[PDB]
Amino acid sequence: PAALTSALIPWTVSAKLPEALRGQAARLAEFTRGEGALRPADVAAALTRSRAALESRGVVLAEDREGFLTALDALAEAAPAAGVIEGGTVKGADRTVFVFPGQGSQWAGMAVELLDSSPVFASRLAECADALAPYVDWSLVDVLRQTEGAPGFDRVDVVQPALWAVMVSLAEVWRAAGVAPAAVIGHSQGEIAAAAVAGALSLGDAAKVSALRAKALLALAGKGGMVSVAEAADSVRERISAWGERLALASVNGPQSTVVSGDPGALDELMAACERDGVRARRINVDYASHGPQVEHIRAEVLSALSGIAPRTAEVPFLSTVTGEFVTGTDLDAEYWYRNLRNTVRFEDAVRTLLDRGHGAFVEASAHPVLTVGVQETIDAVGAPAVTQGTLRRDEGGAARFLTSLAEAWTHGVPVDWDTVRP
Repeated sequence: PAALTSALIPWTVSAKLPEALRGQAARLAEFTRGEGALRPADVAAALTRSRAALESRGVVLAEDREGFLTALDALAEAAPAAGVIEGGTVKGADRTVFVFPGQGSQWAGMAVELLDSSPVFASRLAECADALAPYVDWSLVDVLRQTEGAPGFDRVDVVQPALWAVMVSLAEVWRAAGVAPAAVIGHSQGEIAAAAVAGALSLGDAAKVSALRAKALLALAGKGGMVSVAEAADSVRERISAWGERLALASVNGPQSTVVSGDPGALDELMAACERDGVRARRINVDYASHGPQVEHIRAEVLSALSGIAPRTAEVPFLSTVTGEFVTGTDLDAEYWYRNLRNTVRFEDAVRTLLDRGHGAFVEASAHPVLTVGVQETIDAVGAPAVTQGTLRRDEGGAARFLTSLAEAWTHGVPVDWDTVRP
């Protein structure tokens, strides 16, 4: 099965330097100008295969001759345009980290266009739907589409497993396209998708954790919230200390980027306090306070719902944002999944760990990028040569956006296999 199948076709070029790259673009443009009956699949073939690509890289995506012309002329002039991607390779980019976020990446119609342009997506997502089916009464594809008849994303027991299934399925497209993860990292619920991709849970077990943990959370909905605070974790911890159990440090996403959870009234006064200090604080659109004391109320339920899972050794390294260490995978039992919900998400710490181990590329396997800013903030503060990128975006959930994500990656030295993308 193809990773993607699209009318948008990629042509790849590379050189030893930017300036020579731009020359290759012009040569290619000269060739297409005189071509006439151009066969763009033939050209793409010819550009890739055996040839090993150089450090400075470019991709143009287009459906026809005229589209290739517009894109190549822009590439050759360093002008920016749709379907033009350019970049240079990054040390350690082939040790690519997959990132699985939590909440916030959903949108009506997310990835549903891919169903048609990706056999690998469609079949992994159908497996996710089978895995979920003992646990849920709604239809996965109908919820993704938000068809009349399906429940909405305003239910935590709907949105969380739908996102789980999307992220598990997007990751497998990256894999089918030749991008094997060197490690996975997850953010809250995202760890559940990460565990499934890494092989530390079966798909059935990961679906159960996703669905049944989300149901337990129903008891917290409407009783709390979260706010982002653009302040370092240490300062935030000191600041919220005054409120006690009414607030909690829910996530540390970057050196100046944290999320605080807790009771609605406490969150209002936290924001006012931040504002007083010139610190940007913003209310996130969720109505539960996870990663804090409220979660104690569903502990026994979570522990009991998930007593039967069978975690097992992970085939892809899994760096816990709960413990801040790589795990074997056999430790991802009910108590782990409770801890994940109860405790601070140490996202920045994990990223720093991976950066120090020389990983050069981070890929968010999501429907919309929500952690790409926080990865970039930690990359910048460390000064590492590494890149971060997403997969899809809101209102762009098909092969067009995915191909352009693969292109960005490839330009940075992520080892995309262009054969896997078919006309």
